[PDB]
Amino acid sequence: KPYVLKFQEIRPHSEALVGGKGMNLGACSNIEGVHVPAGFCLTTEAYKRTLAENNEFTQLLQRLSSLKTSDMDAIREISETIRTLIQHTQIPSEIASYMDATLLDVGGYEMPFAVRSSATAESFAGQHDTYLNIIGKDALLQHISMCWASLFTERAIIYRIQNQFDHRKVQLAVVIQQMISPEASGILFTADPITSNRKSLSIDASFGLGEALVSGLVSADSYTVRENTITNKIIATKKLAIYSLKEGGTETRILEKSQQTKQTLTDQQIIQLAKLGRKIEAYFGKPQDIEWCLAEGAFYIVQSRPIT
Repeated sequence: KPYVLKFQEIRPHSEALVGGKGMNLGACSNIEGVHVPAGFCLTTEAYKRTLAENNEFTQLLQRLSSLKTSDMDAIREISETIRTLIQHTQIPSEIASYMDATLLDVGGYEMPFAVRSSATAESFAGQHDTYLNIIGKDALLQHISMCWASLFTERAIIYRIQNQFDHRKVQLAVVIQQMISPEASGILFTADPITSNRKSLSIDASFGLGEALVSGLVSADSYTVRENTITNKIIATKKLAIYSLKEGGTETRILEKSQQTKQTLTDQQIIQLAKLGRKIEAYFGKPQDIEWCLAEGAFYIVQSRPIT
């Protein structure tokens, strides 16, 4: 029914409606805290109401399942067309208004948002778009539309025919977070990722935005924690780190290099983030994949997954 939901407010099964990522985030929102970046979660019924329930589009969609994997030179143009259509389609005022509603508490288009595609299927399908540091309403009405549009790239349209997913059922729910500015960023596996064994928690940790480490453009320390003790640290030479431009976009800075070799997290912050990553582990029961960041001395959970 709803178009937007606030993370704390949402309950299971919000997955049908808010996607896997939004599901996990809301779930995270609950322990408290375990603070989670403020935001909301635009629902699949925006996709449905916006593109769901349209006519150039639906027949276009139909034209597609008259497809094959081997009609190549066509689904290219065709893809371009669906895509342009998703772009050239306005988001109704009402949905647009409900955004402003919940958004004006946290609040306003004051802060810059992260716009993350949020899949239903809790690989190469286009349900992973992340878009950073988007400022103001008009601009995220645009990216919201770009996330939806990603679903109809040739690669995503290839991957869906290959695994016989059907497009008429493709829905995309967009998660919007207000981004805070990081002292540090990182990942945390609550399980040796190679051997699958639990008792060693692994943290990665750099300066600047989290996306830059996840996307692997940047170097990062590597601490290991085993029942409340630091069993290993690896301080990396962090030459680069990425930050968000007030004007907009992101910039890649070169670190002072005195701090290039500064241990990112304090041994005490390390044990701190350890418990946190393991408090979170408790609730899901199974082992997690925790993007995080460190603002003002607070640890926020940006995402949580499960492994594999």
